[PDB]
Amino acid sequence: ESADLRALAKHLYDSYIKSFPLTKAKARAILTGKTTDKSPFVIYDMNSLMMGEDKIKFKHITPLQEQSKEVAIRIFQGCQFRSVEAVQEITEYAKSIPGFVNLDLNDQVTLLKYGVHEIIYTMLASLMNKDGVLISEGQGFMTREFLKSLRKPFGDFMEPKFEFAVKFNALELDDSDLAIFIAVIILSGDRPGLLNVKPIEDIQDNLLQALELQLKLNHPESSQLFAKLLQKMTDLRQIVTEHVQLLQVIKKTETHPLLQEIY
Amino acid sequence: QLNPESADLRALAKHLYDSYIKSFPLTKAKARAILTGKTTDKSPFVIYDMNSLMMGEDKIKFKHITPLQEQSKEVAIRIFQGCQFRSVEAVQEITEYAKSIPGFVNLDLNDQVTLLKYGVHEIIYTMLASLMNKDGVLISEGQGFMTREFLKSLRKPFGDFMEPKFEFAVKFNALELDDSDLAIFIAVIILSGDRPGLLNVKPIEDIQDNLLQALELQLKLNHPESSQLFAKLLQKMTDLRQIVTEHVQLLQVIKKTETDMSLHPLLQEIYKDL
Ligand SMILES: *C(/C=C\C/C=C\C/C=C\CCCC(=O)O)=C\C(=O)CCCCC
Ligand SMILES: *C(/C=C\C/C=C\C/C=C\CCCC(=O)O)=C\C(=O)CCCCC
Repeated sequence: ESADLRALAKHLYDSYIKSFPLTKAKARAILTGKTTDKSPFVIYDMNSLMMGEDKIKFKHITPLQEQSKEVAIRIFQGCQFRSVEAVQEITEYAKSIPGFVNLDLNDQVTLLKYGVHEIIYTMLASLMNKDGVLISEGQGFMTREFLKSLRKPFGDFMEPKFEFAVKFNALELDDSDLAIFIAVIILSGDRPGLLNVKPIEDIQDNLLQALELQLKLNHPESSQLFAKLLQKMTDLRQIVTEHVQLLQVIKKTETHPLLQEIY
Repeated sequence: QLNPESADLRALAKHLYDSYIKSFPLTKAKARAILTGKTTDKSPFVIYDMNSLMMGEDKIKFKHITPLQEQSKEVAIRIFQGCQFRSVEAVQEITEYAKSIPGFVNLDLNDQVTLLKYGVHEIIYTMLASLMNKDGVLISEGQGFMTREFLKSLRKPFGDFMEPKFEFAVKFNALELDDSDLAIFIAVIILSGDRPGLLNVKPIEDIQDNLLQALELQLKLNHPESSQLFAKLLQKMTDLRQIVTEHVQLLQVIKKTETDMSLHPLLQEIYKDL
């Protein structure tokens, strides 16, 4: 079956690329410099952001003129809108995972409900380095020091991620690897309220086998990578529950009803 | 078949399984024999209520596991006090165990302490699974058995300390692990590398890297028909962190509701900044 574990890896990879525009391969090229030629607009401070508004014109999120006056908030609000796009990108990838659409409908919903955050932060790592994060289709780059530079909880929000991203990218995984890995996270059998755990585990098991092989063939060198990677799943839960803490803590900062409802 | 390389990992597994038995009086194998009734001499006194509770000291010898205290208006607290001191003991044991882990004492003195600082709880709840079943847990070295229900009816705060534990025991006990698997597993947990403060990480990782190898071989060798038990086992680590944290949160409250309740210094030197 070690040609069945290599077919499923490929399919996932091929789907991973068909559902996600900005890839680890890409994002990584940008960040550094390596043959690209069109540098990103660096948001490093106030005039940077405001100029970034009509440059990368990330006025997809920025509009809804009932803001503009509250930097820290228009930024976090930005992540909101962005994360929502990702979620649709994730759902689509989900349906690519063999067996996923065959499960009970409620379970797919539940699996996705409890997995997006973990999947968002994992990929968010591909788009950041020790000094900053890539924004809007990788057009820009929002420095890291500028994010702490935000007042209330708005400067503790991203910093945790940075610490995670650092440990995560240290694994030096690529898109081939992350595709399968993302699949594993989704097929989590301990999501509360599931209905039929057996099918899901059977799938995650097939995924775990595929992910192990992927790691061996792709990183003969790196020992027990498989293990080190599964362990990071712990860091995601924490990063997440924690992130979801501020979401509450930060309900004390005056912040259309349609839009709220869209989130 | 068996090769040079793999042979090194077998000696390692056997070395640790051997240190583990020598550091823990109540192995899982014994706990199970006690629990699954395969005995007429290993039967524990069951506690599911105050009367049973009262009878308890009147059977399951209690040299005051809940030291210095003829009593205390609350059983819930008297229990808590026992539970506390017991943990104090498990730390001591886990500690004797650690020292025997190849390379562990050869590390920076401070790191050794940070590994233990965080490793203790995670390890304590793993071992605590061994003493449980959906219905309760063993106490006093297997001599007694306190039901899940009793514990769950204790009182406002305290009636919330064990549930999360039973929660994990049921799922974890499902992997069907035995003492020899747990010894290597308990060893991996200690040799993390991402513990808050670890001055020198790398060396800690070369050790773990190896323990994982032992665990991987051990598991396959001991569960041939158990698909990805290795990975399924590693994921359970994420379950442990939550238990731990859920616990700390828990203590904190107690520290205000009951200003008369004391905590072991050692136990506090763990929690302080967790
Ligand atoms: C946003 C905060 C958390 C993560 C939310 C969304 C990230 C979404 C997708 C990751 C990339 C997936 C891919 O490459 O396809 C942090 C920010 O990025 C800052 C938002 C700034 C917007 C103005
Ligand atoms: C402690 C959980 C239960 C303790 C129950 C009753 C305590 C009363 C007497 C104990 C007798 C001594 C003995 O049990 O040997 C849960 C924890 O917080 C972690 C403890 C882990 C135990 C290994």
